[PDB]
Formats: sequence, C-alpha cells, structure tokens
Amino acid sequence: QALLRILKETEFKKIKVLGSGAFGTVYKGLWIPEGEKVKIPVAIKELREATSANKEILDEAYVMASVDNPHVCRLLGICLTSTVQLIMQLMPFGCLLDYVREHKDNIGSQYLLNWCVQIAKGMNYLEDRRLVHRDLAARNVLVKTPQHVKITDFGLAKLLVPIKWMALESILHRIYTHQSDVWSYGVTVWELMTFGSKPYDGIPASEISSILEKGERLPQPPICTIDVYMIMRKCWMIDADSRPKFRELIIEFSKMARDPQRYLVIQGD
Ligand SMILES: *CCC(=O)N[C@@H]1CN(c2nc(Nc3cn(C)nc3OC)c3ncn(C)c3n2)C[C@H]1F
Repeated sequence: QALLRILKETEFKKIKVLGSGAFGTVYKGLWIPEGEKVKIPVAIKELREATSANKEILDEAYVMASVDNPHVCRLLGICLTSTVQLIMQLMPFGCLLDYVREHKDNIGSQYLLNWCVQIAKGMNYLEDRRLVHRDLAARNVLVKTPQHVKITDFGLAKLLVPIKWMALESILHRIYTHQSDVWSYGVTVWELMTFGSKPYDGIPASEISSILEKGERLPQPPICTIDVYMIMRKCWMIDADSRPKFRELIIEFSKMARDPQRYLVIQGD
C-alpha cells in the first residue's frame, strides 16, 4: 500500500482548470507534501459527486497506483471526501487527440509510428498484469513530451459509452477483454493517422452495431500505406482471437518506425 499516498486536503491545491465534462473536473495544481520542502506540479481529477463503497474504491486505487510502465499513467495519490480526487503527474502537452489536431501540418511519420509503438507497449504491460483498460482512445493518451506518451484513465471505468471505440462483442454483450482493447487500439491508431478525425462522424451510436455487422470499417487514412491499414483492419475482425496481440503490434510498429517514410506517405516528410 506504500505505492498509494492518501493526501490531506492541505497537501494539494487547484490552481487552473484544465478541462471539464460529465466525468468531473481536471485541474492543474500543486502537490505540497507535508514535511517536505518542494511543490510538485500535478493534475487533479475530481470525479463528479456520486450517490453510491470506500473499501472497493481504495482497493481499485491501489491497483491504479501499482502500474509501473513508462507508457501508462500512474495514480500518485488519492483524496476521499464527499468526492473522489485523483492526483497524478502533470502531462504539460495535454491529450494526444488535441495534439495531433493542433500540429497536423508539423507531424511526421516518425512521430506517428513512435506513438503507435509506445501505446502498444503500455497496453502490453497492462495485459501482462491481466488488466483490461476498457476505454483506450486518443483522448485518453497524454503527451508528457512529443516523443513520450502515456495511456491515462486506467481503472477509472471500474472505479465507476464509447461506442465508436468498442469491439462488437463489447457493444452487443458488454464483454471486455485484452482483445477488445486491441479493437480500441486500432481505432486509436486511425485517429492518429487521420490527425484527429472523428470516427463514424455524424453517425448515431445506435447505428454503429449495424455498420460493423454489415462488414463496414473505418476508411483507410490518406497517409496510410496498405501495410499500416492492414494492421488497423486486423484489429477490427469479428473473431477476437484473430486480432493481433499487443506483443505483435509492438514488433510490427517498431519495424515500421525504423523506416517510417516507407509506411506513411506524408507531404514534407
Ligand atoms: C484530449 C482530451 C482532453 O482534452 N482532456 C482534458 C485535459 N485533461 C488533462 N490535461 C493534462 N495536461 C494539460 C492539458 N492542458 C490543456 N494543459 C496541460 O498541462 C499544462 C493532464 N496531465 C495529467 N492528466 C491526467 C491530465 N489531463 C483531461 C481533460 F480535462
């Protein structure tokens, strides 16, 4: 339990709002641990107040605090009052979804393929721990530096619907496995390769199941060669066991990262 710090209310201060939504509020703030001589920049995520067991909350937070990988965000500390407040390291460049949209003209093939490797490394770490993420998406990848991204919000779903990132078996039967995480990974890569386009844009969530049942899939991004699109398509196979494994995705995307211009055709790159 020494991985999870229980923070007093005086030990952290919210300074600036970073974002707000149905989940709650995320702040940029300071962590001032008592009996220490340092003030640490952190993000503070205050979940929306709920009418619903503390023992199971701490137990899940202990798991979130136990993740130890350069490409998965760790839970630094927690503060339980009428609300749940999660403290973690501040990722100054924000979410990868906003980043690829803001830098669509200045992102080369090497950055994109390196991100695919790092996301697959983080997800493979979780699979080795027998942990399922359930909400992998570009909005849930954070940018520590342009060459270092981390998967965020692990365990938050269990602590508490992204239809367009979900595998068909998850939509129809609410089944979540590592192989359904692979489907979400495929959609995430598609978000990256389109510089942040919305998947199935304008299509209501209730229609997605019938799109997948008919055999339709997200279209090939303009910059993607057929080798990269084949990986995305394999992530979206109906048979979950036929999808790639995260360990295989690391190998194949690391191979492409060694000659990135061969696999992504980007103007000016
Ligand atoms: C794209 C998804 C999204 O917009 N999420 C918002 C922002 N969130 C968030 N942001 C950061 N870093 C950051 C973002 N901005 C605009 N400035 C900074 O730092 C200066 C972050 N670091 C750690 N964690 C958990 C973060 N979350 C979540 C939504 F509010």
